[PDB]
Amino acid sequence: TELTLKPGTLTLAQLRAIHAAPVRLQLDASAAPAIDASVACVEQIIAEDRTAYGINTGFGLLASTRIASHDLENLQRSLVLSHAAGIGAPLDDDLVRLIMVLKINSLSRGFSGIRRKVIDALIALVNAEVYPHIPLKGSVGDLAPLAHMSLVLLGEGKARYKGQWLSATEALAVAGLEPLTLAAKEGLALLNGTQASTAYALRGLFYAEDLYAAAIACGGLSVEAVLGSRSPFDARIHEARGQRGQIDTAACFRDLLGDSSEVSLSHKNADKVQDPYSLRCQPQVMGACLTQLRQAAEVLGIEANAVSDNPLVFAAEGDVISGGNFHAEPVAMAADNLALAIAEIGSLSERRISLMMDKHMSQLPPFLVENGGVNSGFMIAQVTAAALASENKALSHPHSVDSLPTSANQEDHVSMAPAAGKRLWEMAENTRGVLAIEWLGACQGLDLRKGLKTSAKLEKARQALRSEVAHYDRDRFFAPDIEKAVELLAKGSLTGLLPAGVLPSL
Amino acid sequence: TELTLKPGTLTLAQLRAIHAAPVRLQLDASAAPAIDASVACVEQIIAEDRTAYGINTGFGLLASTRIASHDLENLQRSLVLSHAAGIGAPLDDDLVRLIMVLKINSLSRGFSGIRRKVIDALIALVNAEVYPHIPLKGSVGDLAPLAHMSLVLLGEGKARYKGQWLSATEALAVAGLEPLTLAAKEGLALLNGTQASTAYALRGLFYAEDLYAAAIACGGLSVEAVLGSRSPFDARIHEARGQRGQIDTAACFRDLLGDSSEVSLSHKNADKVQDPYSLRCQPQVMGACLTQLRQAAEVLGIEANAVSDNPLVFAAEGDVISGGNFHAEPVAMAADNLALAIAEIGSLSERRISLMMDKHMSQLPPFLVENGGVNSGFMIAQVTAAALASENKALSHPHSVDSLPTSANQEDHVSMAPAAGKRLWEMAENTRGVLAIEWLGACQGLDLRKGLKTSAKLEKARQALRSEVAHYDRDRFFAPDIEKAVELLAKGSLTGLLPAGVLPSL
Amino acid sequence: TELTLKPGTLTLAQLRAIHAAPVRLQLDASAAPAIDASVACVEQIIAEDRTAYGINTGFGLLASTRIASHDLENLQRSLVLSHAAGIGAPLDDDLVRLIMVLKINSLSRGFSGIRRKVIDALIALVNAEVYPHIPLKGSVGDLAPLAHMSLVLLGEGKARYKGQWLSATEALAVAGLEPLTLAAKEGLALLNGTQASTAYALRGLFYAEDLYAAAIACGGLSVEAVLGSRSPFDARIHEARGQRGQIDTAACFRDLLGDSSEVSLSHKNADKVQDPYSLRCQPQVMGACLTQLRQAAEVLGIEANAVSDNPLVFAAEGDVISGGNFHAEPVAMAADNLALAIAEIGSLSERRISLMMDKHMSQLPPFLVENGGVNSGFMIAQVTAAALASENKALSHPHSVDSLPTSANQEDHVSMAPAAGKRLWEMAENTRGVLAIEWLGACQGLDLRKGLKTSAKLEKARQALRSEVAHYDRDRFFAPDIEKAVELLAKGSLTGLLPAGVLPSL
Amino acid sequence: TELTLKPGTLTLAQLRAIHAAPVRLQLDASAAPAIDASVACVEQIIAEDRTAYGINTGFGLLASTRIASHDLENLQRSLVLSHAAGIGAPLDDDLVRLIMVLKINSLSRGFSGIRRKVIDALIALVNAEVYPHIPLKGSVGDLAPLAHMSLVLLGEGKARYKGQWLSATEALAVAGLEPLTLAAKEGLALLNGTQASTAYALRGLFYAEDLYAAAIACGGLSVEAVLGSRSPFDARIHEARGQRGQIDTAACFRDLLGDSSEVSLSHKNADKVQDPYSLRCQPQVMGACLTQLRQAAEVLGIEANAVSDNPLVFAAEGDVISGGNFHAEPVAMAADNLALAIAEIGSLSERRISLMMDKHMSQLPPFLVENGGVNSGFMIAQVTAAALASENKALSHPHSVDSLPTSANQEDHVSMAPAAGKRLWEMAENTRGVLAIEWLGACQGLDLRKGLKTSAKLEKARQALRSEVAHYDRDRFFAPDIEKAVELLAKGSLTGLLPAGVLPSL
Repeated sequence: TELTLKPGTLTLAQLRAIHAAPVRLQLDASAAPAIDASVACVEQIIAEDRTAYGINTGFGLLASTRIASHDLENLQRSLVLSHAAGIGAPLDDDLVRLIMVLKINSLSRGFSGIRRKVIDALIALVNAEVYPHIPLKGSVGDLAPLAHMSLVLLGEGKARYKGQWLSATEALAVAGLEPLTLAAKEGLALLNGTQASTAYALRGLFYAEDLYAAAIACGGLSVEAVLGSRSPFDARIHEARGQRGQIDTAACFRDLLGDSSEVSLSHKNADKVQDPYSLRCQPQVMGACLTQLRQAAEVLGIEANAVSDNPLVFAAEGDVISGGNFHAEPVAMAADNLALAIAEIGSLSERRISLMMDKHMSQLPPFLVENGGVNSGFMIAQVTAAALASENKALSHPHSVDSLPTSANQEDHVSMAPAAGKRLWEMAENTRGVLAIEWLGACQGLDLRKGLKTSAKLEKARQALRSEVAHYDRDRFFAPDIEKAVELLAKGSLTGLLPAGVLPSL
Repeated sequence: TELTLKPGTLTLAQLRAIHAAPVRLQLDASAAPAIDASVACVEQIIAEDRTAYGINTGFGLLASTRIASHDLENLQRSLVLSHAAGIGAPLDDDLVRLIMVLKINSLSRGFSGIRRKVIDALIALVNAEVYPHIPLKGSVGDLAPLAHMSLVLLGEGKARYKGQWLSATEALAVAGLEPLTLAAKEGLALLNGTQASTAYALRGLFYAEDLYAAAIACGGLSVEAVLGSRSPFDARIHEARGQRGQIDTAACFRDLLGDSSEVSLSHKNADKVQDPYSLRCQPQVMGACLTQLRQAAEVLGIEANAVSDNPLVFAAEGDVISGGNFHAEPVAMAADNLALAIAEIGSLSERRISLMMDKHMSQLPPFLVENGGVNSGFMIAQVTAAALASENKALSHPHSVDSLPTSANQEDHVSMAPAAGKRLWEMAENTRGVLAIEWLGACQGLDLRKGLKTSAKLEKARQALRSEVAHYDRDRFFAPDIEKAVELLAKGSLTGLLPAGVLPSL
Repeated sequence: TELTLKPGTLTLAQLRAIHAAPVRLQLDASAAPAIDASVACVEQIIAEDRTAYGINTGFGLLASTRIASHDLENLQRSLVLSHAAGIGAPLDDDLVRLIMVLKINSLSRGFSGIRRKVIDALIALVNAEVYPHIPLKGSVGDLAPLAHMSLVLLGEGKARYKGQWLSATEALAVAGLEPLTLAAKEGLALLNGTQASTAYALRGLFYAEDLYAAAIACGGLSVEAVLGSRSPFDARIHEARGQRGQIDTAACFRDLLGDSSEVSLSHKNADKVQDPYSLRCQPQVMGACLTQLRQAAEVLGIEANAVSDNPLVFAAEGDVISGGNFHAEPVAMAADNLALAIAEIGSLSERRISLMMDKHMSQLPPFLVENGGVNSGFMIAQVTAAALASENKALSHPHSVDSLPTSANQEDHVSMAPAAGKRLWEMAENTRGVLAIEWLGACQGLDLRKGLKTSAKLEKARQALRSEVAHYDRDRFFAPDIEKAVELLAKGSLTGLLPAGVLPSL
Repeated sequence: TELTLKPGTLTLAQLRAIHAAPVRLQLDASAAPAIDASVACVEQIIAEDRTAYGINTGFGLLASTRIASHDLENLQRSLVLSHAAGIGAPLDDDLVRLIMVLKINSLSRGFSGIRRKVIDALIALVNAEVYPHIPLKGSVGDLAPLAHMSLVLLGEGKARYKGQWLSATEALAVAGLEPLTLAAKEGLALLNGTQASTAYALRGLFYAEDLYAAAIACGGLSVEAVLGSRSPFDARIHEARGQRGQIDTAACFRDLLGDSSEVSLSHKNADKVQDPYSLRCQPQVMGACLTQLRQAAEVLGIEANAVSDNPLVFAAEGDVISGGNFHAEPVAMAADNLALAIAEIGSLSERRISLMMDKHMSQLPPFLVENGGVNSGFMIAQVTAAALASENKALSHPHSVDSLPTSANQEDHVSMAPAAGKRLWEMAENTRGVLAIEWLGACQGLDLRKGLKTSAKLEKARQALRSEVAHYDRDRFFAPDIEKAVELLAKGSLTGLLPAGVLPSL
């Protein structure tokens, strides 16, 4: 890995890679002109004794007053310290890296007036695997989170290295840096932004994609377990509807299931009964989810590359303009859009689990266990799946419709983006456990169809679980199988089965 | 108006026209081949004594049993009668027409196996302005609504004509029809569909567009009232973010405000203070809303043209396949997506109203009235605006995450689309009243800037309200001005000001 | 009816009577002392040239300035006119009466400083059946609603009489009144209050009680239809839990079902299978609902008698104190508490309906119809019941957790009580339709148990529906039976069956 | 501590003690009769070869079949193992103890048929401070949680001791136990119950009480900081309303503030301006919260002592009856009721924080810092408070209105109680941080009133924070003060100030 960054061109695949593992990045040569021209425009401003809100002024009373250079540098440090008023648990290192890399990418577009050196410090922190402490709560949509992150560049706050908390000065030394002093506009350029919000929603995107991919394999498996039909996936149906999310989704089911399989060939007349909607309506429901997560990816993919601070410096014209790109509204809706998709992927999955337990519909023993008079089988695991799916209805309440006036009514409408994306992580754990249980149930039920095989990709799916979780013979401690199946899903065991070019970042 | 329908090609503008006023439609010649081939494929099935679920069978126990022709026609009538189990208030005629026209358009794509004659009956009901009674509630996403609608073709139920309820037989006679008898597959082809759901969400789309257009004019007016800046609308800002909803939105503000105006020219140094986010962040917030309503339009625009019944007939291959296009999931999410946009358009608008009341920020007398020691001015109208905006937070809870298993667990996952789109109408009345109050306040405040004028399009906006509502001199009954401003907005007084090609159906 | 009001002593039964039908009221003799002493304390204040916020001052700038008497009367009229800035549909006359009677009751406690004459005008409007126009929306918790109501006392606004809108002057003449002029403190005493909020929540209470009573009869009927057990209602179970709502609820089931019935006696060994939770858990679920509606009644019963305006006059000490009894917080929570109860009464009822449709559990034909291969029976009516129950989940989102700062941040936290209670009316229509459908289904299913009878009170329940809705023989238009059953429930057909002293206002 | 338990008599104070710290308990002598009579009734059943669902039968097919004794013991073990299908993070030891003690208390009422020995094993696990591993998720309202807990009695699963995970056999050895074998009915008696649900809601109760008590001190402090009035707390106001929550609340403010203080005495004419509702309406809002948490305590206080398993054994009559006390509905509503109270305590607190930042209302420097042109003071800490308060609106969506049919539709309506109470913990952290920030702000602002003191109890409140957090002189890292104030609140620093007999468990 050696990313050579052309600022404002990060793709969603690049973003998923960054979220997933360490990165080694360097600024492309072409980003230097604009970055340094932005600094020179700020320096010409101060050189000429001109005033510019957000560049060489103070705030509140002194908003149009040209604070002396002598203490315009101490203002930079006061902003960072006073703004780091975040609260709650620390962000994990992967999320701290994604935020750092997004701040670098926005600042490197050269519209923010910050020295190249300061951007290089964030890059060296990234390259050394030195991750500032960022608390989870605080932003209303990302001063607090970005200030905490910036504290390390001043030699304050603290940082994580090889899983341990180092002092900012040792942490900086790990990266081969020494405490920095900030210049005019650099405080606002590091503190104003939508990176924390975007990173949180991007994590939500990534999980929703992982869960989509897993649902198509789990769903394909359950279709087979209960001797369901392939007819509902026919392209002609989906083409007649015209929904693109749905067309692609059915195409995924077809790829994974194939025209037929040993199991399916074994049901002479498959047509005899209609499949219930948890199976038959998979392309329509999972299709709606696909569209939702695609609509959200497009907004989040652009946000990742956005110049989100304020005021902005347009050095080509000499203008410094105060706007509002820090308002993370589109990110908050993108996140509330993903909540719907994660919740519904989970709901459809719980209903497939419930059908598999029902002997009037499954064509399988009650609760998937032989000798059900004395064993309970999957009975309580289904209960667990219902618990998790239900939690997601309340969790899907939108955060994007709430706002409270802050900063004495000057900040009178805010996004609440951060709370929007963070709640997706928990929604994704909820749907992750539902899918885990479905995976186990479909595998158990196919197993009961003694000796028969499903398609080539679904068999790989059965084999990945069977490598860790044995067929359920008689009652035993059930927890540990669920745990093991959840962990497998979280590692991307089923992601690879989905065909290419379907999900935004894959 | 004489729409010559090429089935499956209705544009969103065509849909808005249909929702808005009466229509005169006829099938284009090119739609006859497929429509009649679909019937002939059904007739060949019955001719050859072959069985086909949903064509010549019964249900439940007889699902694979070839019910005798002799009573396969009485099954059509039993479906319609037993399925019309809707409840609540009657749909207004505009919505009944939109549903009728969508059913015609889907059936006319020729994949549903229904006689051309039956489609022509719906067209003659449309052309005569004869609107079946459809109750509001019942569908979980649209058997009930579509059955009630179809009752009139059998000479049952009732219909509205020139605002009066006529019996189905007189109503049919108004259209020059006589009670019809339905053939194999026609019951399911009229009853299975997503038209009620799509029509409800389309009404929601249309209102959200009307409110977007009104917010840009109201917002432009409030910017002027409080001597706000034009700087936040600069294209360079919005281009640096890259959000398309936001770019277009700022472009709309620029078009309406212009480079400057008499009022704005009168504030020598405008820059002195920063504008609060309710004004300055308008492109970012209203931009996020624009994207949301665009994402929703794309799904709803395709749904309008979708073949949504079941089973589907593919006469080119001779196949009749059972799928699930009746599952209105994508429509339910599209509607929950619009709820966010309507709510946030209202929230941003209430905050602009609150700023206008605040003498520390407005640069206008307290509560916009001269001699505020004895008059209360707009003080309680703001209260009313807060009431309405707040109602929208709860109203935006998603319906798309809920489902209940129906029909003995065969219909084990449903959309809840109908409840999703219907709640948007009330959300839109809530935001409509907020905007009305803002419009009044911005006009009142500009009025207090004695003799000065805003831009050419905003002045047209002031003049439309001033044609109905006088400047507020001293306290008087406040209700009636709000009423009059709401009605003006509902008639599209401000829609025309927005530039071309911005909103999906405009 | 001739209520002789002892102010602040209205019982919940008295409140239900007032909501239900016209009233003829008069002030008891004992309420004159305090009412007139309150006026005399205000008059002594003005007599002595003393200042008192809310009595003889102005507002805003003049808050501590003793506005001249000469125009302290014109201030009363300006408050009413400017405060009537309500919006939306008119309240129906029953709700207008409940509000009027609550305003009378609070003012008549003699702490508000308003003339006896003015209170008598509201009483004469009540006695003549002259109901001011009050718009639905506006209050954030009740200036707008109470101002609109008070407009008629000044000879402004409009009023309903014998179902027609009369001008305020004719309306006043119907009551034998002539336009009034208001004195110091009377504007605030009529406009400040929590009556609109309390009346709306009280309507919600009353409906939730009506639905509770109907659910116990419907539930008893469904127990019988599917040959369920009486064992779950045993007192010993409920006593061992200790929940009072649950004890009383089971006691209601026992009263209605009896020890046994002909139907139940016909199942030799009833014990063979366990009853599903929709039946067996009725005392626990309906019990939780009973407690919720009891907790809410206690807060609302006290609110009805509360002195809710501001400032308050304590004539015994000579003090006039500014407080905040107008904040309707407890009413907003009481209403969000009732939402839970109405929603869950509906949910449990939809699940009983779903069991009755399921031939594996009902011990009744599929979808309750004989010859189900060609008839659909209750299949779509269940669908309708699911629609309505689902709408209630979103509807139960609390309004009491939202607030927006109004009146330039002086009114910085409000209740949102009005939106809280109003949404209960729609929730109650939703659960009312669910119960209607259950009632029909239980009756249809018992009917299929040829010749057998249920207990004496449940048979009365079957007979009330059978007086309007015939047994379902073969498919027919289903709508009209639902309509007829809903109307019967709304008229209190089943209320009388419940035993005495169970529900708060009954 | 040596609790001598009289089963079914635990008070809410006793419950708070148990949640807070280790316990040493023993069964009172009087609980032996009923506990052993319950066992003897089960033993007589089996002795006589009689059948009894839930005592000596199997399930599913064998529900009325008298499974042989020889393997009716292996059925006990299969239930525990197969039922422990919980997921997510481990409960902390305090919550594991509260659940264990509630299971002991319900079983010890002697209606569940379980041997005394088995109850004594749970007591010895409690006395040794040996806490079974219980996963957080799984129950829909508490098989999973209670099974995981019971695994340790069989020598399976795992347990925590002195903060370390021990194997069940070592853990049992720590308590002086050896793996147990379960008898007829003991599996259901340990697994069926509402203890997990009740314990989770009780934790929520306890936190809401702690936050109530802290809000009254924080609120009293903020009243003083901004030179607010004591008039709104006058008893006469609250008595005239009649709301008990509100009366008690105002009585708490009076106790803490006193008739006056040095600070308050320093504002000659206090009356000059009205206090905003965040202060003046404290008794009405905090009063509504008090009532809510009292309504919830009463249901939860009874649930703690409830016999919640199934079937129940009534040895006095010889009857074993199947009911539904395991349905945790009342607990789910009690928890959704507490969500409203925690959210609104937070909202009112954020609005007091916002007033303190506003120089037009505070009578304190902008953002509570001297020399605000170059320092930001509390500006971003307020932002953090808004973030947390907003998160609570969505979090307050009710879980009690959701349900999904489990166990093949026999468990067709469930509570969702567990998700209801668990979300309160996070709501409480949100409001805990809001209050922390208010505490800091009120203290900072009082500090700016150079040399002056507030009342005797509020000064203790200032002194507890000042022992850990210094006055804010100039900008510095803000995070750490918030952290330190939150921790102080969580330790009950302010709880002791509230007067006696106000909150249910205090």
